[PDB]
Order: sequence, then structure tokens, then C-alpha cells
Amino acid sequence: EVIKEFMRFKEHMEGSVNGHEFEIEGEGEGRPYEGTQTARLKVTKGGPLPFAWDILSPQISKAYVKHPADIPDYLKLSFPEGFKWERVMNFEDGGVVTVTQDSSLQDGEFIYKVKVRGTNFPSDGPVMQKKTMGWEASSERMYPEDGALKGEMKMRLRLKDGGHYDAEVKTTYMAKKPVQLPGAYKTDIKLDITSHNEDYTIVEQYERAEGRHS
Repeated sequence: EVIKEFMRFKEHMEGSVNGHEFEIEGEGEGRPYEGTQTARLKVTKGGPLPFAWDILSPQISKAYVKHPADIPDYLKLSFPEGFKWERVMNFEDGGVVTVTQDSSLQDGEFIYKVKVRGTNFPSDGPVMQKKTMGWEASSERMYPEDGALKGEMKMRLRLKDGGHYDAEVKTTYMAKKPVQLPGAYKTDIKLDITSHNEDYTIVEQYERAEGRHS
């Protein structure tokens, strides 16, 4: 099995949000079959970012999702060649983020290259004013469509006040080879920011994700 019980990953991310270009580098580790992983990220160009780290955190690793034997693990199956994914997040206040990502396995570690583009975030909104406080746990509705695996969910960002700031999220995951698509199911995901410096140029995150029948 190319996917071992413990796998590391290296990530490079670049993009722009509201005219602000940046680049991030990261390294992480986890247990793919247990659906858990952690990573250390740092802003290498464009820091400090003028917008919430939270909009980038979900873009920073689906080979780490625990699946029951009866649900084909399409994304793990795609390795070592890997898969690509594209996503759109439509925030309740008009903000939008689109992402394109490439994932592969080289010399025993996962390699991720991400491009993130955010725009139309109000200057006085929670994103640009950095008033968000991490994500509530999410449940992604997964289903095969058009020979791809799709995921859809409404994600909720906690607000400094106490409210929430929502986004409707749509993602298409496409294996590089036609490995077995699963039937419809759900993936429960919880992402936490476990550490960060004050201006978020240095950040760590943890994520647990698990697929189950719907």
C-alpha cells in the first residue's frame, strides 16, 4: 500500500484575497486511516495577511479521512498519482473564495499545491476585520456525479461576538485515474487552530474527519 498508517505531507499555497497576494508553506503529519492530521504553516510572502486565517484553513487534505470498509475510499485509492479538487465558498456577505488544488504522493509523502482566490469581502466584514473564531464542526454531503466525487456543505465560522458567519461550500474531487467512486455518504469534519502567533504568520492546525453512511 503506498498509503502507510503514518504519512507526512508538504504543502505550497499561493493566491490572493481582495487584491492581496501571498504564499504559504507548510508541513504536516497524520494517520490516514484514522482520519487525523496536524500541520505547521507559515506565511512566506505577503505577510502579515490582512484577512482572517480562517478562510484559508479548510484549503490547507482528504487522503486523511477514516472510511468504513464498505465505502470506497476514492481519494486514498487515487494514490500515488493522486487527484485534484476545485471548490467554491459563497459567504453570506458576498465574499467568495474559489480554489484549485493538486495532490500527489512522491517518495513516500503527499505533495499539495494549492491556489486560492478570494474577492468581494466587505472591508468592514468579519473576514477583513479578522473577527472570526474558527469553524464549527461540519458535515460534508458526499456523492458521485459526472464521474467525479462531489461534496457540499454549509460551514459556520464562529464570530468574536458570539454569532456565526456562514458559507455555502461546493467541492469537486477528481482522481487522476478512474478509481472506484463511492455511493452517497457523509464526512464529519472538525478543524481546529491549535496554535498561532499574533499576526498569524505562523500557525498550526489539527483536523479529524470520518466518513459514515447518511
